[PDB]
Amino acid sequence: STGSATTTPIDSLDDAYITPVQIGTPAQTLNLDFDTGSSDLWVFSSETTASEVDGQTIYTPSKSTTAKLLSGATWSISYGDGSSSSGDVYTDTVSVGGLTVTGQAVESAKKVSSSFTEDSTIDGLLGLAFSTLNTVSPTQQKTFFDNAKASLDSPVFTADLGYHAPGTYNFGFIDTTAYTGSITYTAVSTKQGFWEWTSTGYAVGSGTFKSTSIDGIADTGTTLLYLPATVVSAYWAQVSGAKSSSSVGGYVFPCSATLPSFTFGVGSARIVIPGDYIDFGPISTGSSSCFGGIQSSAGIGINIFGDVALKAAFVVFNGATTPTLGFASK
Repeated sequence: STGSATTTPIDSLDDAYITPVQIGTPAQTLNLDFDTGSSDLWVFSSETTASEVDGQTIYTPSKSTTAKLLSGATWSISYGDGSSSSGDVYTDTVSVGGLTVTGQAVESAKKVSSSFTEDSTIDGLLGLAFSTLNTVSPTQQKTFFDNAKASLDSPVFTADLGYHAPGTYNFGFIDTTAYTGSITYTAVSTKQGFWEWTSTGYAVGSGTFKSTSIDGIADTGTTLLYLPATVVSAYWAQVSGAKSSSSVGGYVFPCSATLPSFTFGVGSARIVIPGDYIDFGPISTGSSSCFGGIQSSAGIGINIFGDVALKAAFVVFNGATTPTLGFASK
């Protein structure tokens, strides 16, 4: 089997992407944030504290003939940006782009933190990291991909995120029309539960390539590209007027600037992030100071190849017995 679903930016800055997901019988369609950096499928629901729901579409298990309470199971998650959610668990039928899993753990939120409430466009998350990170207790649950894997034509999913445009998540096949050239595959460590890999280096604009190992994660659920302070300093040094602002919380630059591209290495291959992908617009409405899309990972504890990087590529998440990651230009 295979699935194919379109993923759509939530706003004009590509702050995140939502993908429609059918849950239950009859189907309840919720727009979820597919997140290769976490492993819980959780939703706004009929159980969510009412004051914490503001425009989201909710899952109502009592209206699904296939929903079953997973007795005694609870979940609680905290993300790298400080947001969080928790609740209880149902199993139900979940379909993505034509691909159906029965008995999927659907984690129903009783509580969500303010940033979730304030984002009316995201109805929940669908985790696509390794199931070892799933927070359900006392019986850890599998991701949608893990549950689907055996039924897939090939044990893979791909992320093809658009720049200021829709893109695609495919399950079980590689669309050879969706990229140019060849796909370069690179080793993955699952030791931290992430799609963790090592980039072979970087270049800034038309500058020379610096060969250097950069360990990081391919994370569709993080907006920006977070890299070591040395790398980030080298990038922003090429933008006149750019500076790190502690009050804003990262590198800002004059909105009048033309940003250089940023290249990252995948083995001997190179993925080029156009300058425009690195512009996240005015820090506040009307400001001429703009927020940068490449930021330091210092104090995160991990480097993150988030959407800024991933949307420049066609990315294969290969869930074979020994997982790997593939990157192609497009």
